[PDB]
Amino acid sequence: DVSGTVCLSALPPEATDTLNLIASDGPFPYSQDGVVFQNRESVLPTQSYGYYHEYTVITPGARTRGTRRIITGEATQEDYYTGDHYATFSLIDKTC
Repeated sequence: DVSGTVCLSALPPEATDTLNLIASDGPFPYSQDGVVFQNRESVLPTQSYGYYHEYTVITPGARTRGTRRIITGEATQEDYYTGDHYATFSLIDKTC
């Protein structure tokens, strides 16, 4: 399931950074940025492998990549945020 919608302004500022980098094809901070998201628990709508790509949203103070990600879908109209490494997602509204 997708847990409603979230304004980009309501996300950490690092989420804006991630979206800017997604649009410019990098530079990405982590080697895994851009990898296909498998959606292996079917939390997001079912799509063929390659539909979804994942990108780290840097967590300040973290040692690892932390649990924040943006998952992109079709074109630039279907970006999801997860704060909990894929347990839940919300559709991002980049206009607010």
